[PDB]
Amino acid sequence: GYRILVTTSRRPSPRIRSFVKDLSATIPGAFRFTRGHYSMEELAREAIIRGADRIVVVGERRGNPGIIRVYAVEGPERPDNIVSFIVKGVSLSRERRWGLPSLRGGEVLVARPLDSGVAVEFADAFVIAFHARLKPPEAAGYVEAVIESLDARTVAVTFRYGGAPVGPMLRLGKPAEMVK
Repeated sequence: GYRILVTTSRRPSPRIRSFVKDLSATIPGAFRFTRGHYSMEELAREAIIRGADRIVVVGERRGNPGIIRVYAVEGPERPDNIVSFIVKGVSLSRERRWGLPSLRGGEVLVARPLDSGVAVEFADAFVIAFHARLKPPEAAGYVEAVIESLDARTVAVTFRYGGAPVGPMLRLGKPAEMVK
């Protein structure tokens, strides 16, 4: 499977849950999952059962989403952290006054860097983390993750679908080692 299980750190604050719902409704193949008391090893099992080979865990920073750690699911064992993003800030679709993509299943995510700066590295990270493609499909539908460099270690990410912005807008930063 190639779906993406999106969850939170344990006992998430309200905004973390809201963000996960917004993000999961925007990225093709992603779905929100309640963390409960599951260990990372247990999340791997729940991912397999649901045909997902990626686990995304949104951590907090004083009540706000503060980090996104992505894990690859290869077996029932504890999953490896393959990519991580620092969440500097986020605005939910509800706050940006726009909607969510009307998906039907089968759509793909395309990562598009707007400049040759650090946005290129983040685009590569999206390919690894969310199975995004750098090259758009010729006919199939797709959600576009537009990535712009704000500084040497930070980017702004805006998702687009059907010629319009959708989902949460993110400001992401590189951790010590984004792709390990």
